[PDB]
Amino acid sequence: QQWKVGDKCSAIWSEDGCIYPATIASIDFKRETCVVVYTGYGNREEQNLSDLLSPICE
Ligand SMILES: Cn1c2c(c(=N)c3c1CCC3)CCC2
Repeated sequence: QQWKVGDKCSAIWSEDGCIYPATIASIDFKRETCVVVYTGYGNREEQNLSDLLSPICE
């Protein structure tokens, strides 16, 4: 997938290694990272772009 800022996705939370819904807050194209915000949980963390999942994965 080609992701954009604001996209809904699912990501693997670094704390528990499980998949959750999130929104892309920003993308660093040089570093190939992004920051996601976990829906309903308020927190954010960086992900590798390559690691994001379809927003249907939950
Ligand atoms: C399940 N969970 C998740 C996140 C949390 N901050 C917290 C929980 C549990 C409490 C904090 C991020 C994505 C999933």
